[PDB]
Amino acid sequence: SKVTTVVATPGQGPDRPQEVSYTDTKVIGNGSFGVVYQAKLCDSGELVAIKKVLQDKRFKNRELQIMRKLDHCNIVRLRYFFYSSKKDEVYLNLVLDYVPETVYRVARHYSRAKQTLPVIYVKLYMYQLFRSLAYIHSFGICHRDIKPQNLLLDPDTAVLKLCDFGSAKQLVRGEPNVSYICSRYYRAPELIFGATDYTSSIDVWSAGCVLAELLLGQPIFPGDSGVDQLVEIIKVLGTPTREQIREMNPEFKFPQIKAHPWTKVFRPRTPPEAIALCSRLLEYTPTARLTPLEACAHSFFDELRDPNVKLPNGRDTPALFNFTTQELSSNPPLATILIPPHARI
Amino acid sequence: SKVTTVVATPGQGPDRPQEVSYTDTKVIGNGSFGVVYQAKLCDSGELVAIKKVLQDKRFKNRELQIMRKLDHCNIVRLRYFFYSSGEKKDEVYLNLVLDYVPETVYRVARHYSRAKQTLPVIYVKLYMYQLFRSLAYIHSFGICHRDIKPQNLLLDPDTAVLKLCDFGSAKQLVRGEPNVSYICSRYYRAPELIFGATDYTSSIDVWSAGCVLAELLLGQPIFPGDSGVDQLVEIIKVLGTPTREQIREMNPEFKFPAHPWTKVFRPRTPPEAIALCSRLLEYTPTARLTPLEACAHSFFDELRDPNVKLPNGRDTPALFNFTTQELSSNPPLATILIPPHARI
Ligand SMILES: COc1ccc(CNC(=O)Nc2ncc([N+](=O)[O-])s2)cc1
Ligand SMILES: COc1ccc(CNC(=O)Nc2ncc([N+](=O)[O-])s2)cc1
Repeated sequence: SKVTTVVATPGQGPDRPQEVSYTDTKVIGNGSFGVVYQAKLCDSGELVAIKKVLQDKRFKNRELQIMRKLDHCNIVRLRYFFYSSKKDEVYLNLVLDYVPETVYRVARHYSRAKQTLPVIYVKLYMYQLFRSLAYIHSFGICHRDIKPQNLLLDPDTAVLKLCDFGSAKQLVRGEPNVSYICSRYYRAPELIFGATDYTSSIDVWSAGCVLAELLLGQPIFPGDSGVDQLVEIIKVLGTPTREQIREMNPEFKFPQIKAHPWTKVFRPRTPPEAIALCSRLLEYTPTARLTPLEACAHSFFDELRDPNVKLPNGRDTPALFNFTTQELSSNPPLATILIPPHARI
Repeated sequence: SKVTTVVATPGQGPDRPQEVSYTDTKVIGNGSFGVVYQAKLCDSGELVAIKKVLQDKRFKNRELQIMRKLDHCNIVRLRYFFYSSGEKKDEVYLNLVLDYVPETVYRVARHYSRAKQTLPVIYVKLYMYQLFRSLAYIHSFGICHRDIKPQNLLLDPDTAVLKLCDFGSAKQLVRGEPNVSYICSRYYRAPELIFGATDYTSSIDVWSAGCVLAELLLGQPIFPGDSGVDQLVEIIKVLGTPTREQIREMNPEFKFPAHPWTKVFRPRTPPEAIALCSRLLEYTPTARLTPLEACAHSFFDELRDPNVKLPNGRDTPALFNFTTQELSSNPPLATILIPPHARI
């Protein structure tokens, strides 16, 4: 069909634009900040995603600037970017790697089939999500919108890639940040309470909500309003001590409810390690939550470090131990756990 | 079948306990706060709703205290209230016996939406008008509902009567006193709440009502979004970017990267309906119409017509028996609100 040719700038390396042609354009999803398309590169035949957002000439696009700096196996790669044109309006086009599925779509499949995602996949997906967070957090960048829809999945290789950096921002201690980011169901308590001094740990809470959801087969803290969502949290974590509330946001009345034993939250067959990890991610006190790197090192992921592990389709697991110094910067000693004896010999 | 008899306190008037018996109990809908049941009064066979919530031993229920003060045709009435148990040896439960209403705007609107149809404008007028009366009334006492949404608007299919319910988030707003900004359900939250304001006023209810009006006219929520950011984008598309001063009026803070109003609704949408929406959904809280002013809007002129009738041929509900209390915010408006024929 129609062949579109543009002069695009490579995502990484020096700003040296090159002519790029693509075709077979289709809509993948319509988001508030723009539309995402699927296209095929005439050159290689590779499929790519093109995120198109309205861009005003007076100020640089933050998502673009953040993506040009990222380079990690568990984060969607920015291949190129370019501008296009009703008319007086200019659009920034982000050419990203295209990934077939999302955790949202896959989980929905199981949910509908009255089944739950096999735990091996929960381990694979969550471990990789934590690696992506360890990486961006090492640069002080907080995603701020971790949710199933932003977790891309390749069904064949079991590779997970974090996407949509439209809400991402470098968090600088002392500088206020809007509390209205992050999607409902996945918002950390401090955000619901209106904190503007939150840290990257809000990504860890969101991650914990995703893990819980994959184990449960449905969101763990649903609610149409903040109040409702907080009630669901309280029912599991128990009523927050005024100390913990202080930890979240430096004035409401909540029902005094005693913590619900995490073991009774999930079905009987739920692995003990999964429940334990959840409880260490979903904590009221932000600073008490595990860091992404610490989560990766958790016992729940031990099976991934077993030399004989294989994917259900018979293929070998994706790369899981190619850690860089940057990625391990928050706690280098964890390398002795994260990189097993058999890895990268 | 099973008959339950309890001794309850009247919702209003002297505290003369009354023996109440009901049967055929069934869940109407659960909810973070408390479960709501449907039950039938033994003698009269009349149906009622029973809202059961855990009784907090330290303080008295705020919903109860507020409900005991209300008496209005467009607000569900608290007939009685009593205590008991229901789940586990200790915890006490507060039971609010309320008037039962057949439908909700949520349920009715969904039926039309599924059939790709929209509620006839005459009903939109009647429902929204009664909603605004209920707000004028509670606001006259300084009480803000804080959770106006289709699910909390009860409807009687036959009489076209609308009643506001669920005062679980309602609160007396006092100038100078902070209030949590995490109340109100997604889609219906005023911009100032999204921005985290804690000094908001009863006008957040007007914004929510505006969202319901727009939704009934459109066939779907007007400002959808899974995050506050997304919601703000939808709002910006319609209202345009907020001036830095408008931002100041909303929340005494970052950035944002095109639908007028006459391009939002279907072709034959009444002009007055669009005008009303634009005056309810304003960034500057103080710029929004008050509930009483909304009732007086031209969109509701047809309701003041002497010959107006419901589609089923019945007369409309009583729409002009305003009390001094209801008009207190602006007595002079009664010259518009009360039609000539109503003064005969
Ligand atoms: C039928 O259209 C589709 C096709 C694929 C999907 C799920 N697959 C995807 O969303 N893949 C994506 N890759 C990269 C993205 N990005 O924005 O950076 S989105 C959903 C709908
Ligand atoms: C099938 O059970 C039902 C029956 C009716 C409905 C809709 N009708 C209602 O909810 N009516 C209500 N009346 C009073 C209420 N209150 O809380 O004060 S809720 C929903 C479910």
